[PDB]
Amino acid sequence: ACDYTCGSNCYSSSDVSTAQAAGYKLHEDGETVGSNSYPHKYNNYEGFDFSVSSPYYEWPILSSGDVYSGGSPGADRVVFNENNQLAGVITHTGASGNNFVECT
Ligand SMILES: Nc1nc2c(ncn2[C@@H]2O[C@H](CO)[C@@H](OP(=O)(O)O)[C@H]2O)c(=O)[nH]1
Ligand SMILES: [Ca+2]
Repeated sequence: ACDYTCGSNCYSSSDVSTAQAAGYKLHEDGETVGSNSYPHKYNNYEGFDFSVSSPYYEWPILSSGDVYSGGSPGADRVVFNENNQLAGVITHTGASGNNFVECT
């Protein structure tokens, strides 16, 4: 069973922890990767009711299982905060335009 399901993409808790660790490391070092500069601030315009405090940062999680290093980030993202706490897993899949919906 999937711990998080983003459209057709299936992720386990370890998939998320691994992606999150990479994104947080970059955040701590003040570095970014890719043309859209990840990780970067996630404003939560969608208004998700996250259990942890802001600020939030978004970082791509790939269905291939690899850690994001550049190029297309796909539709999925892990959202973490300043204390490296997982806020949630979100996706562009099933959402209009560049909006997000939560992975179930
Ligand atoms: N939909 C949405 N986009 C956000 C939010 N906060 C920041 N963004 C940025 O606006 C764009 C929406 O897809 C993305 O930038 P990026 O394309 O540079 O990665 C995304 O990172 C938010 O809360 N909602
Ligand atoms: Ca996996």
